Amino acid sequence: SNAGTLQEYQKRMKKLDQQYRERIRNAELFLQLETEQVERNYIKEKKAAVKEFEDKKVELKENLIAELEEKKKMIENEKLTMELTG
Amino acid sequence: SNAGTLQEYQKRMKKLDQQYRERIRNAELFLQLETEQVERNYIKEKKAAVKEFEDKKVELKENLIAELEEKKKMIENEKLTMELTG
Repeated sequence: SNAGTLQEYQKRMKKLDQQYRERIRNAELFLQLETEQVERNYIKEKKAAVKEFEDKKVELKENLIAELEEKKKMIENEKLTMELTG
Repeated sequence: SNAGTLQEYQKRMKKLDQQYRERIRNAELFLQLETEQVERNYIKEKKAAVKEFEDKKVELKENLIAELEEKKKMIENEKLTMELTG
């Protein structure tokens, strides 16, 4: 009489529960995948930091080599200027 | 003669190293803060899942109460129809 109505209700309650448990499960999985992405980003940033360090060190050394050659020339010009101006 | 140039260079090399170490340190800290945010998001989602479950269960039960009252009325109408149509 009400048997079918009560039956539908219990079916639907069980589905709500299934959906709740699946939503919680998906949250747990999403947490793990998000955490992995955060870890990847960390690895990427450290690689970028090492590359920056290495690139800047190259630039500093190449600039030093050029500066030592330049100071040589300036020194020569100063010798000339001193010869010219007694 | 080159002493000051070499001095500046060593100063700058030390600063590059300081900046590299700080960049790595900041990455480690950022990892921890990002990880905490991922954890907050997980907690938030589970709360939202519990609320959804509870809200849907209320709705299902309130609908059942209304449906049982409605079936009552339909049943009465069917009794009348049967009396009228022999």
